[PDB]
Amino acid sequence: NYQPTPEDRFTFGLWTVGWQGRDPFGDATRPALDPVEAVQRLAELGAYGVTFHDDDLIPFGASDTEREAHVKRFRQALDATGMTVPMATTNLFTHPVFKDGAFTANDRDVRRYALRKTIRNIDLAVELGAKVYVAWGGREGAESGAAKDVRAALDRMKEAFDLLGEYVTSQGYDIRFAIEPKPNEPRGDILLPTIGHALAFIERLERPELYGVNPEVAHEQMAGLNFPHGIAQALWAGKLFHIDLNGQSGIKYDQDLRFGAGDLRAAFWLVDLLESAGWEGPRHFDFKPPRTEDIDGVWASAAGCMRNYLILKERAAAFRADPEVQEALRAARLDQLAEPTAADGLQALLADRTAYEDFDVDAAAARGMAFERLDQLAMDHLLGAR
Amino acid sequence: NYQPTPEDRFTFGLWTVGWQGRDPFGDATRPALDPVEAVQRLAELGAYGVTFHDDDLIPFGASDTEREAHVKRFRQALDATGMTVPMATTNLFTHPVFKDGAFTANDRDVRRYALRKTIRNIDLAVELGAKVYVAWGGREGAESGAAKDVRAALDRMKEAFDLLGEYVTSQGYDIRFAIEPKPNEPRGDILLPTIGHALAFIERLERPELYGVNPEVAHEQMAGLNFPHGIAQALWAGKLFHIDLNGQSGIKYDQDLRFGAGDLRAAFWLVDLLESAGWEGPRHFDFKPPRTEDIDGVWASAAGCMRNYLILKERAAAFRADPEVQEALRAARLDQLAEPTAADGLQALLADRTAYEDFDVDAAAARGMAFERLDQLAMDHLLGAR
Amino acid sequence: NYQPTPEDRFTFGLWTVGWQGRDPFGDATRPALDPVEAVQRLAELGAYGVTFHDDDLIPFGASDTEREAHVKRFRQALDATGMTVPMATTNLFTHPVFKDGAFTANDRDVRRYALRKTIRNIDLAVELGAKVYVAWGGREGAESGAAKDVRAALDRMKEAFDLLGEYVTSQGYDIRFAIEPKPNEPRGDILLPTIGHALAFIERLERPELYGVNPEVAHEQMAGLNFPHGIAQALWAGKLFHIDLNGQSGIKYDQDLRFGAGDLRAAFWLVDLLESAGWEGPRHFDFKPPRTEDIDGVWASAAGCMRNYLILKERAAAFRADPEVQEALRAARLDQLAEPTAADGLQALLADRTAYEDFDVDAAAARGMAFERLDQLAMDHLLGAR
Amino acid sequence: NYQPTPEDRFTFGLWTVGWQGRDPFGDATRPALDPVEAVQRLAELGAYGVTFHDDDLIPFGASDTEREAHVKRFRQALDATGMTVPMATTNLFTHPVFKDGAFTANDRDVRRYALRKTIRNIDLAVELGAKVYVAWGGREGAESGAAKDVRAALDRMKEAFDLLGEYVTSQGYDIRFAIEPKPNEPRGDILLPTIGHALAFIERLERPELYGVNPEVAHEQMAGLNFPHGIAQALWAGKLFHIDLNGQSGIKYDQDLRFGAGDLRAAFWLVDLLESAGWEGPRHFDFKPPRTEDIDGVWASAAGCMRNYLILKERAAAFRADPEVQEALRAARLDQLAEPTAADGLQALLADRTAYEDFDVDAAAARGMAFERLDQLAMDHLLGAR
Ligand SMILES: [Co+2]
Ligand SMILES: [Co+2]
Ligand SMILES: [Co+2]
Ligand SMILES: [Co+2]
Ligand SMILES: [Mg+2]
Ligand SMILES: [Mg+2]
Ligand SMILES: [Mg+2]
Ligand SMILES: [Mg+2]
Repeated sequence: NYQPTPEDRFTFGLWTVGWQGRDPFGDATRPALDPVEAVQRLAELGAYGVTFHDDDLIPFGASDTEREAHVKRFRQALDATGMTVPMATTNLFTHPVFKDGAFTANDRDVRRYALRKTIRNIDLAVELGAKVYVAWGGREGAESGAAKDVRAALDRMKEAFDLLGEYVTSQGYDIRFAIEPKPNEPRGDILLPTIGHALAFIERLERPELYGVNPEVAHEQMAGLNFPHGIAQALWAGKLFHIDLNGQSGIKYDQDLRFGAGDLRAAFWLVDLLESAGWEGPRHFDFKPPRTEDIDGVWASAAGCMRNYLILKERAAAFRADPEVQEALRAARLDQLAEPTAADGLQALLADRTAYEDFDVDAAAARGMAFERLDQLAMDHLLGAR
Repeated sequence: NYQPTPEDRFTFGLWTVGWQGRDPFGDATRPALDPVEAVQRLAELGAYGVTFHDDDLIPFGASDTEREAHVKRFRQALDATGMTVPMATTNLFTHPVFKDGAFTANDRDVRRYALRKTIRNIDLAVELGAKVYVAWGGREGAESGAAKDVRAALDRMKEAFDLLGEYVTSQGYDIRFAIEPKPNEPRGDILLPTIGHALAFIERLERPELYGVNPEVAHEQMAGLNFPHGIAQALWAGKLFHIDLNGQSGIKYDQDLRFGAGDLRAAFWLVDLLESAGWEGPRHFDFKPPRTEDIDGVWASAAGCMRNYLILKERAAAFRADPEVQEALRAARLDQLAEPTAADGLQALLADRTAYEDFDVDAAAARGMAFERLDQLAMDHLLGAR
Repeated sequence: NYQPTPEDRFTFGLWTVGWQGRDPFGDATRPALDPVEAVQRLAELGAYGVTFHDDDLIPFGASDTEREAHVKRFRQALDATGMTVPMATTNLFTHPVFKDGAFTANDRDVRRYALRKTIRNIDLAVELGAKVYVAWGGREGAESGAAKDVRAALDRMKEAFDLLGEYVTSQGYDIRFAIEPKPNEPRGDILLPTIGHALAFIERLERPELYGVNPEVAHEQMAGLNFPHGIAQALWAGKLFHIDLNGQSGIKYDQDLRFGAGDLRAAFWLVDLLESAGWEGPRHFDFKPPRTEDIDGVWASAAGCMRNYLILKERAAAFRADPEVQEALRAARLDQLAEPTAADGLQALLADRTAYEDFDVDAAAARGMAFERLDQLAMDHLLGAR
Repeated sequence: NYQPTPEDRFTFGLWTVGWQGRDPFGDATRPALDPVEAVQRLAELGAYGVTFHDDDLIPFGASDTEREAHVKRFRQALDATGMTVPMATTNLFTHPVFKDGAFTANDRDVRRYALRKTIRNIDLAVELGAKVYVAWGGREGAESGAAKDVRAALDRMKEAFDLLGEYVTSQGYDIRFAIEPKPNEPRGDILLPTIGHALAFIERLERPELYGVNPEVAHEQMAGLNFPHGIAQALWAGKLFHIDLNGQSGIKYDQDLRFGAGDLRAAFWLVDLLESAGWEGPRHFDFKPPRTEDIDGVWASAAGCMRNYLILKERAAAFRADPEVQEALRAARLDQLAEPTAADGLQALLADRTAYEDFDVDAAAARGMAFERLDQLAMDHLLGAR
C-alpha cells in the first residue's frame, strides 16, 4: 500500500532526480536527465508536479530560439502527463559571476544582472502557472569578516526583493515569494541563516504580505535546530508559503537525503504538524539520490520520499486519534496550554491572590508532566507497536 | 595597559562572578558571593555597573522585611562605589515549578505565577533606575514532540509579553524588554532559538517598539551561527537593546567563557561591528569563571573580559584607520555594496541592456574579489603584526 | 506485548532512575531514591541487574562500619529480587576536589587520592560479583590551552590505569576495565574524546588485554559521529567490554534521553549490529528521565528503554531474515565486501591484468550500488510498513 | 618581518593553490594551474616543497609516454627552483569508479584496481624522493546502514594496507604511510572518522611501525574536537607522520581556509605544541583559496598560510619564554602534572595514609587552579599586547 497519487500533491525539483551526482571530491556518476524524462518518470510514480530553476529548463547562454524550444518540449510533456508546475525559482549560485553573491554581490553590475535574470524567469513561471517563486541566496554571505558589511548587504537584499515585489505588482501577477534560509554552504556563512532570520527580514520589506519562507529540513538541521518547531513558528505567522522535504543526519554538509531518512522522528513530528495544521501547500522534495545510485536507484529514492511521508501521515493520524493518546494529552495538560493565560484582564491578574500569594508552588512542582509516557505512545505508533 | 574605566560602560551580571561552580556533574567549588562584595570588587576593576535576577538579590520566599533589607545593602554599595544597575531580569528557570516552562508552561496556574513574579521585579528594576528588562525563556521548550504544541506555546508567549507591555504602559514606566534567544539547554529545544526567531516574534507582539533582543555570543554559537552577522541584522532593524558578551568553543553545552576566549576572531569582528555602528548600549558580560578557579581566579577572569574587549577595540579601530586597509576595501568593492542597486527604478533596470543582454558575465566573473589579502590585513592587525 | 524479562539481560545504573533532575540551571524536581527501592522497582519491570558509582551506594566519606551497613541492605535486596551487579564504576567527578581532573589532575596528591578511591571500590565491585569496572574520565581535560599539557596528562593517565591493572592482578581479581569516551562536558574538551582515542590509548598500556571501552550513544553523537560505526570498530578489535544505551538529539549537552529516543535510526542499526554480531554483553542503560517527570514518569521512561530495544530487535531480525532484503543485499554486493581482496596474494595482484590494464573502469563506474532500495526496505521494516 | 624561507620547511599540495574553485553548487572560477607554475610561484613565496595526488601531476587517462612527459617537466621545475616533494598520495575519490569506496568498496574488482593505482604511484613517489605516503579514504564509508558492514570494511581496509606494506618492504623502499582521518564528506560517514580511530586501526595492522596518521585541522574540527589535543595524543604515541594545516570555522562542510583563519586560538596552541614537541615533520598546507579569489588572491592566501604560522610561532615562543608565564605555570601546577603519580610503587601507595584516610580533601578542593590568569597571559601574548 502507501501508493502516492496526484491528490497527495507531491512535487520534485528537476534538479533533484536530475542530480548528475557531482560533489566537491568527485565527478558526475550519472548522465544528464532530460526534463521530459523526469516529467514522465515522476508522473508514473504518482507525483503531482515538478519545480525547476531557470538553468534546469533553459541552458545558460541559450538563444531566444533555443529557449522557446526547450519550454515547448517541457510544456508538451506537462500537458500529456497532466503534471503541473506549482513552484519556480532562479539559479543565482552556479555561474562564476555569482561567486560573491547575487542580490548582495559587492559589484553593482552583478546585482542588477541577478535581478534581470530573476525577472525573466518569473514571467516564465507565471505562464507555466506557478503560484510560488522561491529565492535561495546560497551565495549571499561571506568567508571573512571585512569582506561583507551585513547591514549594507541587507539593504541591498531588501532593495532587490522590493523591486521584485514591485514587478509582480505592476504586471498584475498572482505569485508570491518564498525565501529559503540556509546557515552555510556554499558560503562560509549565509545571510538569513534560519527560518527565524528570513521571517524577520520579510517584516522590513515594503510589501511583506508578498513574501513567505521556504524552509528545508536539511538546512535548519545544519544549525542543529528543531525543524518542526521552526515550521511551527512559520505557520504561527502565516508565512509558510512553500517547504522543501528531505533528510539530513546531523550538523555537516547538506546531504539532501530522501525524506524519511536522516532524523526519522523529526520527520514524524513534521508530518504531524503539517497534517494537524491543515497546511495546503504541495509536499515538495529537494533531495539528491546518492551518487552511488544508477538511474533505477534515483527512481527508487524518489518513490521513497513519497512513501515515507504517507507512512508517517498514517501513523501520525492514528497517534492523534488514539483515545489513550488523547487521554495522555490531557494528562500532560496540553489542553491547558491552548487556554489563554489571563483572559480576565491584566487588572484581575494583579489582584488574583491565587496567582501569587496563595499559589502553592511546591504542589505545582511536584505534579509530574507525564511527557515520557506520552512520548512512548508516539513511539509505539510510529513503529506500529500498539 | 588596557585599563578599563566607567567611561567604557562595562557591566557584569551578579550571577557571573557569583557563580558557585555547580555543573551537571559536580557540586559548587566556591562559596556563595555576597552581592555587596561583587559590586565593590567590580568597581575596583573598573566596572561600570551590574545586572541581576530577582533571586540574585532577594532570596526566594523572603519576606517583605528581609526584602527591603537586601535592596538596602545593595543600593548602599552602589551609591558608595558609584556603580549603576542598567538591566534587571527575572529567574523563571531555577525553581522546580518552572520545570515545564514559565510563560509557556502547559499548566495555566504556573504561567500566571510567572507573570506576577516578573511584574514584581519590574517595579524593583524601575525603582533602581534600570531601563532595560531582559527576558530569557530558558525553560520555554521541550524534550519531546507532543509535550508541546509550539503554535499554542507562541500564543501564550505573545500574551505574556503583551500583558507585560500593557503593565509598563499603565504604570508609565520608562523600561524596555530585551528577549534573549537560545537554541537549547536546559531544554532539549528552546522556543525562539536564535536572534532571528526572537526578531520575527517581537514583530507579532501588540507593541513591537517596546521589545528588542539581548543576544549572547555563546547562544548563537551553540547553533554554529555567525554572531557578528546576527548582531548586524539586529542593528539593521534597530532592535539591539542589550547584549551578553562571553566565549564559546563550538557547538556544545554553554561554556560562558570570558569574552575573548572561544572564537577569538568572531569576538574581534563583534567589537568591530559594535564600535563602527556606534551602538551606545553597555557592553554587558554574562560569563562564568571556570569552577577550577578560586575567588581570585574569578576577579582575574572578570578583568579578562574587559581587557580583551579593549584590546580588540584598539585593533579593530587601527584596522579601519589604516589607509592600506581602506584601499583593500575599495579593491574588494565594499564601497559599491553600499551604493544603491537601482536608484533610478525598476523600469530603468528592465530597459538597461548593460544589466543583461550586453552584460559581459565572463569579464565580471574573472574579477577577483581580493578578499584574502583584505582578510590577512585584518589578521595582522588583530595580531599586532602590521 | 514486548514485555522484557531477566533473560534479555537489561541493566540500569542506580544514578539513572535515581537522578533527582538537578541541571546547571534548576534544582532537583524529585526526591532521592533509595537503592533498595531501585532494585525492587527495576526488578518488576524485567531488569536483569543494576550498576553503580561508589558514591551511589556509600555516602562519600563513610567509615568501615557505615560503609558495611549500606552494602548489607543493597545486597539483601539483590538476593531477594534475584538482580545482579554486572558492573561498577567510580565517581571521580562530583567532589569539588576533582575539579581539575582525577587521574590527570595537575595536583599530585589529588591523583594519588583518585587511585585509592577507585581501588577501594574495585574490592567492593568484586565482593558484589561485578566483573566489569567502567572508567569515565569526566574531569580529565581542560578549558584553556596551557592549563593542561596533554602529553603529560596521558603519561599520568596511563600510569593510573597501569597501577589499577597491576593491583587487580596482584589480588588475583577476575575483573576487566572499560574506558568510557566523551568529547566534552563537564570539561571544555575531555581527554580520549571518542571510541577511537580510547582504543588507541589502551594499546599503550602495560597490559592492553585487561582494558576495553564502554561507549555511550549520546557521547559519540555529541561529536556528530555514527555510533553504530564506532561500535563496529570496537567489536572488530574485540574491545566492546560494556555499553551505555540512551538517546541524544544532535550535537549539544548530554541529554541522556531514554533509549530509542533521539536518533531513532541509529538506535535501530545499533541493535541490528549488536544482535547480528552476537555480542553477549548486558544491554546497559545510562539515561536520565527528564526532570519534568515524577516518580511514575521515571519508571515509564525506564520501561521505554527496554521496550524500544525489544521492538528494534524484532524489526532488525525481521529485516535480515527477509528473502527480499537478502536479495537487495546481493544486488548491493554486500556479499563481495565480506570476500577477501587478494586471497592468492600480492604478486598475483601485481600480475593480474583485470586489476589494472584490462579493467573496464567506465563499465564498473556505471554500475549501480542499489543502496536506496536496500535502505527503503530497511525503513519499511523498521516502521512495520512491509 | 615574518618572511618564510625554505628553512621553515613549508609545503603545499598541488591541488591547493591549484584548486579551480568548484563546489557542490558552482562551477570553477579559476582555470587549471600548471604544476610547473605552482612550483615556481611557491618557491618564490618562500616555500620549501610540494605534495601531490597522482592525478594532480598526471591526468587520468594519460599513457606511459604522456606520463613520462608530465613527470619530466615537473622534475626539471623542481631541480631549477630547488623545491622537493616530501609526500605523495593517491586520488581514490574523484573518479565515479570509487563512488562506493576504494579499499573498502563493495565490489572486489574496484578494491583490487584501487591497490594497483596506489602501488603504481608509490613507485613514482620513491623516485621523486617522497618518504611519506598519505592515504585519505574519502570514499570509504556510507549514507545508509545496510550499505556497508563496517567490520567487513575494516577487514578489507586492513587487508589493503597490509598488502601495501608487503609491497614497500619487498621493494626495499623507504617510505611510511600516513592515514588521514575525516568524520564525513563526501560520504555521510567516513570510516576512521578521527585521529583516535585511525590510531586504533593502525595497531591491528601486521606491521604497525610502517603506518602513522596525517591529521587535518578542519577534519577534526568537523567533529567539534580539539585538534591540538588530538595532535598531542598522536605525538604521545609517536605516530604523527605528517600533518595538514588549514582553517575551519566550526562544525560544517570542509572549508579548507588558509592556516590561521577559522579557530585562531586553536591554531596558536597547535603551533605551540608542534614547536615545543620539536616535531621535525614539514608544515604542509591543505587549504583551498576561496573561489571568490583570482590567481593573485591564490598566492596572497598561500603566503598567508606561512605568515600566520610564523607569527604564532613567535608569540607562542614568547609565551613560553616569559618568566611571568613560567611562574603562572608553576602556580597552576603544570610542573606536578609532569611528575609521576606513584613512583614509590603500587604497594607504597596503598599503605600511604596521606593519600586517602589522612588526605584533607576539603583543603585540596579549595585550592584554585589559577588557569584563567594563565590563559589571559596567553591571550596577551597572542594578541601582541603584554
Ligand atoms: Co538541500
Ligand atoms: Co550563557
Ligand atoms: Co551521558
Ligand atoms: Co580538507
Ligand atoms: Mg532547497
Ligand atoms: Mg545571557
Ligand atoms: Mg555513561
Ligand atoms: Mg588533507
